Amino acid sequence: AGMYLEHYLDSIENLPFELQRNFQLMRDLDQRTEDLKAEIDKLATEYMSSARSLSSEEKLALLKQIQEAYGKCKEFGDDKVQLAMQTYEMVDKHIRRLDTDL
Amino acid sequence: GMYLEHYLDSIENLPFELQRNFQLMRDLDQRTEDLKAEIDKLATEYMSSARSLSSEEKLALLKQIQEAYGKCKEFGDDKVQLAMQTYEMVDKHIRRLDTDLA
Repeated sequence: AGMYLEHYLDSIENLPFELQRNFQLMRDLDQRTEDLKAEIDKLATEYMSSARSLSSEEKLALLKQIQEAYGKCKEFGDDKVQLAMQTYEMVDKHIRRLDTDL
Repeated sequence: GMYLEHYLDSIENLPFELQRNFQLMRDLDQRTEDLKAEIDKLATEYMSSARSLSSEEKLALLKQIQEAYGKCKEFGDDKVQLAMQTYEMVDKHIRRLDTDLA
């Protein structure tokens, strides 16, 4: 399964093209975490904007927002890590080939 | 990590640890941005010369792309672990503060 695409992507001539492809997916995932991180930063600034006590409901509402943004950040991290692994493995396969050739 | 965990879970330490985690996150982002710039430069290099490249030259360049991606994935694990820790720490407070959960 995934056989034909794999054999096609196996040829080193295709490596720089697939790399560029993966670099774009990454840049896309990066834009999303940059956005979430902007949201967290605004939340942090709200939270930090005063030293006056917050009643438990007002603090709760902030924390849920902060948490939710972090939960989405973590998922995107999962996606970047996977993609990084996959790019790493692709390049590694060619490296092992050159090594045995050398 | 009992004593630190107790510290991380103390109510008064929440704002400090939250902001600290955010800065940890910013540092990690700086590291991956830098690496991605390196990777883009190497890939751009590879793409523009790969037809006339010897095995040695192709290896030296792919090895750098691989190394850079390897570091990126590990910085990626760091961000993931950091987002999860932040998520879980805030979650304790959310459960405590929510009249339903506490």
